[PDB]
Amino acid sequence: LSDVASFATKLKNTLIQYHSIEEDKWRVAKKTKDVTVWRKPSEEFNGYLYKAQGVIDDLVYSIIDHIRPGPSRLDWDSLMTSLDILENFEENCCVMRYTTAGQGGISPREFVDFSYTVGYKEGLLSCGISLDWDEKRPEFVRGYNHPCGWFCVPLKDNPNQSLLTGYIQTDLRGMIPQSAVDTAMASTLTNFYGDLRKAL
Repeated sequence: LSDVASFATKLKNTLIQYHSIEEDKWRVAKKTKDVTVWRKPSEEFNGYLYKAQGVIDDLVYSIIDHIRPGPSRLDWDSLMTSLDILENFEENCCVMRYTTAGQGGISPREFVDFSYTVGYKEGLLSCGISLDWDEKRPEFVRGYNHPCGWFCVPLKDNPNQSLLTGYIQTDLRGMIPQSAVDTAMASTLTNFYGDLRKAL
């Protein structure tokens, strides 16, 4: 990165734009009794942007501390098998690398992502996007995260709880039926909420 501030500002604004997309652009992909996942075509690659929403029985600052790159995230997130900080820019901005266990016959991926955590209304946004990175490790497929992130705000009807909204936009690469991508993305999102709720 040549200009970290400009990059972070563009990423944050992209996520705020996603959070403004109207409901007729979304199609339901998976619905459980306390998480919903929607999908729409991505403007960033040949695949899809996913949105997840669900309530968390905690307040915003501790939730985002659990989600942002750090030891807590690696501990409770069952799909994540490693987490490294590659470069720090500020207290709230870094480049990190994380790896995922395989699922649905898709082999382990690694992602090298810019990460940025910032205030948003009465809550917080933790957003990310993949970056170019030289360390090529044959043990992992380098997947690519297009703009993604987590909004966490007080639940409008009960602010002792929080509303957690996620956007994920991952290119897993390789030959994978979109059905298996769909299942992986929706299962990853619902297990994310499940694991986070149990961590708190």
